[PDB]
Amino acid sequence: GDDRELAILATAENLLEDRPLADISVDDLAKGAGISRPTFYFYFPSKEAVLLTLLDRVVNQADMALQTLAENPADTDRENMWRTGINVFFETFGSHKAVTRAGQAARATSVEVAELWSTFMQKWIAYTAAVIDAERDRGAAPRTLPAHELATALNLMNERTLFASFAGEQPSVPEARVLDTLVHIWVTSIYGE
Amino acid sequence: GDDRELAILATAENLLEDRPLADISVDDLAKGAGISRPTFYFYFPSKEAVLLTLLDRVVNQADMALQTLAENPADTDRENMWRTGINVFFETFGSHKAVTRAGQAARATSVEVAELWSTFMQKWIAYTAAVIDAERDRGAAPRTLPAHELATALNLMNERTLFASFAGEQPSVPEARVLDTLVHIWVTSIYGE
Ligand SMILES: Nc1ccccc1Nc1ccc2c(c1)OCO2
Ligand SMILES: Nc1ccccc1Nc1ccc2c(c1)OCO2
Repeated sequence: GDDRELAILATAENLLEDRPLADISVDDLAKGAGISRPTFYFYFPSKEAVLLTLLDRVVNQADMALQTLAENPADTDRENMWRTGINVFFETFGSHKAVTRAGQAARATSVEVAELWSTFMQKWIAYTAAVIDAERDRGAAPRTLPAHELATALNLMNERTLFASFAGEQPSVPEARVLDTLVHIWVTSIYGE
Repeated sequence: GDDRELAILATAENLLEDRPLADISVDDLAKGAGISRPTFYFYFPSKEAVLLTLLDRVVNQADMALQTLAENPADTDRENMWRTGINVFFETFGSHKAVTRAGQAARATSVEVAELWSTFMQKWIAYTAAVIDAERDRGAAPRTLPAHELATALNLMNERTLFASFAGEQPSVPEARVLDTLVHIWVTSIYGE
């Protein structure tokens, strides 16, 4: 049943908080989920497919929250609008730091994980660019850089900066400061002449 | 002699243009350098030490060029000053795309490579922050974000964006557009109120 599959995923996420995926065996996942190794292979072909599934759930959680925001504009200024949107990624991925860090490392080694991340980044960049274009059309932002190129760089900044903060990398922006830092750069670069 | 060592490094850089380091054997490096496998081990303990040495030369090339710029201000406006500096990284790493891509992937697997990159990033962020602080002290830039946090995010943006462009990743900014894109974001976020 789905319960055994969910047990595997819950075990994987918890074990990923203490060691990398290269330090997790299929027997570890089976044992923590209360199943045998052959039973595990009925639900997943590999431990990498387990991570892929975990990462897919996290990215779709962030995507669905962003869609929710897009359909219900909040009644605030332009700065808070961008902050509320960037915060979706801050909170969703910040609530799944182990899966986030694991998925970032797997991008090099897994074509499926690299394609998953690329597909969602393309979608989020396209939406960012559409909002910038709307702001220009209504006269609220100046026509400076091509909107899509600007949106690409800003989203890549968020990816790199958020993930450095969550991993505690050196250098990084402190996690308590990263939202204000990113919002400042987005707002000045989108609305500055 | 150094000639054999330089032959190994030249062979490694050329072979890294067609396949990753995990597809390069020590016998490949020895053969292309005109030496035997035991002779190779006299100069390097592993193929990863060869990449580490290649990456060290590239990062020191960029660092030394930036130092040169810092000691000889160019007589231009503020925008061109930032552009000339960002261009150091664009041109140095863009001239060594295979070593750059290899070194980025090795950051996950090599503590020495991760420490090398972290040390130089900290240095470049500190210098960026010092320039921002000077611009504020002279009244040319507003006192908005903490200069060091702003400098951290902007340098992480450049790292991620430049390397996506050089690797041809999807999404990325076209290489012919990435300098203008980065300069716009730096200048608006440093001087915008
Ligand atoms: N302005 C706005 C309007 C409606 C929904 C979200 C936003 N902000 C937003 C959007 C997409 C984003 C992002 C922020 O950061 C990454 O992608
Ligand atoms: N304004 C300025 C003055 C003197 C030298 C360089 C710059 N620009 C600069 C500096 C450091 C950088 C950078 C640009 O990008 C990465 O690190």
